Amino acid sequence: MTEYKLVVVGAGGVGKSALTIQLIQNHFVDEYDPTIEDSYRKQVVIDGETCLLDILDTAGEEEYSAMRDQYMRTGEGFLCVFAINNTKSFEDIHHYREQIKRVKDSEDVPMVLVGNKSDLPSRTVDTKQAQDLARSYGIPFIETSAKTRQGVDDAFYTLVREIRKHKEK
Ligand SMILES: Nc1nc2c(ncn2[C@@H]2O[C@H](COP(=O)(O)OP(=O)(O)CP(=O)(O)O)[C@@H](O)[C@H]2O)c(=O)[nH]1
Ligand SMILES: [Mg+2]
Repeated sequence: MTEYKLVVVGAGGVGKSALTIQLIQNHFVDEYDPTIEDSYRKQVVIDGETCLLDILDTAGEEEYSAMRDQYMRTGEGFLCVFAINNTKSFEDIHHYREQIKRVKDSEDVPMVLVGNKSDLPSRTVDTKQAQDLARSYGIPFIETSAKTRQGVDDAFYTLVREIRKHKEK
């Protein structure tokens, strides 16, 4: 009944779609399918409010288009996703944050840093590295596994709460 527009961004391969599908389907999509839907709706009660989440699951490597920016500009909050076994994707968070600041023309956009694939061994990005980056940005850091669902609902609900901290809903 209250709509929240959420946008999921991050490098190609970090699990943006798998995260969204876990929230939507309670299932782990184990293969890469480039034709998967990118626009989802999820109705859930968060702190006693009935929330209709309108989720845009973006393409990580899509190049500039006015249309791409226009779709992102509708977002009220952003999940910025890297994978904990993908150092480049972690470093690339700088690019996605700058992109969001530009598209929204704002330094205070609701945002959660998400470190996905926590089910995997020998991670290459330590939790303390991610905590430090999120601290530098003034945003929460949440670790997730789209495979097990660990942290997935936390990431989306925390983003909803970050939006409420920024604007009346
Ligand atoms: N072990 C594990 N694998 C995952 C996890 N999340 C996604 N993957 C796997 O990573 C690969 C890429 O997942 P996908 O969700 O398509 O990534 P994406 O970020 O949406 C790719 P694009 O930006 O091109 O749309 C898939 O093989 C998928 O199953 C995870 O939490 N754990
Ligand atoms: Mg995807």
